[PDB]
Amino acid sequence: KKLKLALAKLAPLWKALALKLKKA
Repeated sequence: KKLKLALAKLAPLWKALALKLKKA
């Protein structure tokens, strides 16, 4: 919990790269 979910909060990096991963 207090090391990963507290890192970048919503982890924007894993949301931006997930955009393409969600497509192709």
